[PDB]
Amino acid sequence: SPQPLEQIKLSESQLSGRVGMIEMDLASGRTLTAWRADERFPMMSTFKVVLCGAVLARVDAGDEQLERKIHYRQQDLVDYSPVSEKHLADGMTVGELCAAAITMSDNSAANLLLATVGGPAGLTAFLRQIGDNVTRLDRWETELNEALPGDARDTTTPASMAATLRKLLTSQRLSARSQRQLLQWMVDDRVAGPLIRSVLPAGWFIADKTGAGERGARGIVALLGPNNKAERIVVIYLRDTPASMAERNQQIAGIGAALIEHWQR
Ligand SMILES: OC[C@H]1O[C@H](O[C@H]2[C@H](O)[C@@H](O)[C@H](OCCCCCCC3CCCCC3)O[C@@H]2CO)[C@H](O)[C@@H](O)[C@@H]1O
Ligand SMILES: *C(=O)C1=CNC(C(=O)O)=CS[C@H]1c1cc2n(n1)CSC2
Repeated sequence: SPQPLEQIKLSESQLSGRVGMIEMDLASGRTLTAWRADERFPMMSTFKVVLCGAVLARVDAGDEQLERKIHYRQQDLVDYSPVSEKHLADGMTVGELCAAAITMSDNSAANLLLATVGGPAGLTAFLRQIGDNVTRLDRWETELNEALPGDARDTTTPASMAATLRKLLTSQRLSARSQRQLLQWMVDDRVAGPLIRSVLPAGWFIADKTGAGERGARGIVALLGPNNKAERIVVIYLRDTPASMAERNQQIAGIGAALIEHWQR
């Protein structure tokens, strides 16, 4: 397998699209590998981790409770939304909504949560407050996935997303319990978690949130490490590629393989 940077370059050339990547030490924040780390990519569903960071902050401040039941209507369902659709009659707790948003990529759940944090503008304000002056959410579901070429709306950079995730998980911005909850939601991802585990060698920790969008947009924000420990934050985004979903997944996996085989740094 090529060196990580060489594999990232190869992936970009094969996808005929832009790849953005950062590998960051979780404990120290040190950048280990970076490719287009300051370039903008659509967040897609990956924004939902930051969203639930804002939710947990409100819980910590006493302005929210994970137990609080939110009741909604059929008109609030924006697409598929399998969990939200199932609990239409009885509602869902704020905690449940975050679980659905993060572990099952439920889009209606994300909108309901956005309505508790002051919408996209409220979430962007939260980001500015924690020192992220780059990441921005502008739209609700489902429009935030549009991924128009050169459109800055609903984008982050690999560097900013990695830094923000580290802040939310480790910095004491959130309480101990809230930090633990956000991590557990990522550990519990049902969309990609199990699949990734099925192809990871024994001993490799994974927690993640993935995203998909228009024009080949694809993304993953993850914690990864040997000896069953979350050693590193890895963020990979793809954009403006005509490639199949299958190849896009294969290329991201290929970058992961390169990281595993060249782990010591
Ligand atoms: O010497 C290291 C390892 O080399 C191989 O492991 C392979 C594995 O068989 C393959 O399935 C995977 O594909 C990579 C799949 C990664 C899954 C996605 C990872 C995500 C996580 C972080 C964000 C982006 C990538 O590569 C590794 C390394 O070559 C051997 O199979 C294994 O016995 C050995 O311990
Ligand atoms: C997040 O990246 C996404 C959320 N979930 C789903 C789904 O529940 O069907 C599919 S992948 C992706 C996404 C892309 C688009 N939407 N959701 C709604 S419109 C385009």
